[PDB]
Amino acid sequence: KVFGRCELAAAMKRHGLDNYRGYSLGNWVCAAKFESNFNTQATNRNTDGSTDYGILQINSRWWCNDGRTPGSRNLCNIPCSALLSSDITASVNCAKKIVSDGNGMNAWVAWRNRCKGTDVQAWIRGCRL
Ligand code: PRO
Ligand SMILES: [Cl-]
Ligand SMILES: [Cl-]
Ligand SMILES: [Cl-]
Repeated sequence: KVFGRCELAAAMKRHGLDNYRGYSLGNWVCAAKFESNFNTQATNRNTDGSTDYGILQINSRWWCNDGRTPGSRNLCNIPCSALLSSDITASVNCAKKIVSDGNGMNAWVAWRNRCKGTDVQAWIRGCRL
């Protein structure tokens, strides 16, 4: 599913991401834009053989099981395919774990490089939230 901007903002808010670990909703929407272009089916192979899945490009080395990332963990206790669903619940639940891991949203390289310190409130402008 390719979410609309406000559509994703609303789903993220409903699932409790607005100000989760202190990060405003616009940060999460911005991260999703640059990680996946709001596409739940996005996948990207990493150099180490792991793969990133879903709207927030969650990695199989630590967070989900894809059956082809030797020595990996599955800290969110889910198949990586669950992160590609039109229902963002699994992605949100797992993202909450990631952002709590100590480095905040810096875990998302695209967020650090394209969102951090910018006017992220712009990402939810106009939305009926
Ligand atoms: O992420 C932000 O910018 C705001 C300020 C602290 C709580 N959320
Ligand atoms: Cl915001
Ligand atoms: Cl694996
Ligand atoms: Cl980047």
